[PDB]
Amino acid sequence: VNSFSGYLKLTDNVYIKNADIVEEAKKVKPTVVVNAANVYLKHGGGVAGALNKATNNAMQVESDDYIATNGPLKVGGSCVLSGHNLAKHCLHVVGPNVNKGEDIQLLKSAYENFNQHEVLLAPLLSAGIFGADPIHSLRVCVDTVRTNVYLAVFDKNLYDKLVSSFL
Ligand SMILES: O=C(O)C[C@H](NC(=O)c1ncnc2[nH]ccc12)c1ccc(Cl)cc1
Repeated sequence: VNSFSGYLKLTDNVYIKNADIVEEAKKVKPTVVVNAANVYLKHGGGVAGALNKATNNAMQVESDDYIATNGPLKVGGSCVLSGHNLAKHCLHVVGPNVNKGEDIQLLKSAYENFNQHEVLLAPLLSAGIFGADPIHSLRVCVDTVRTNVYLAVFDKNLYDKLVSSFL
């Protein structure tokens, strides 16, 4: 039993809800919130910009130190950093950006990072400003993640389409 509330159950292990991931994190304080990161951990916009703003830029400060030490992530890769005021940990996951021409097959590799954590709050990877079809992202999620994932879909219109078309 966990504190996630109001989710629709898509599968044994995948759940979905129309919610702002920022507001959801402040309420649940999950062990792991997933960020829709880029390889540079530059959290300028999208989900990443929203999460970072909610941390008063502390996420960005920590991220800049991480990059200065370790260099950029790989597309499809991830790192665990602090969750600041939003969660215990933030799993920064880099899905491919279609608006950068990156291979959508890398989306499955990106979701595989979720399997290292028993429970996560997460967005649909590669959706939004990353350019991928969110219906495809939800499918890859369900077919790749085996741990318990609570998806927040910010757009109510997108949420209803994801649910109504979910196979
Ligand atoms: O679920 C959605 O609609 C799409 C989602 N976007 C957000 O979560 C979002 N975007 C902008 N401002 C925001 N403020 C609070 C949340 C939020 C998204 C998913 C993957 C990527 Cl790669 C990029 C964006």
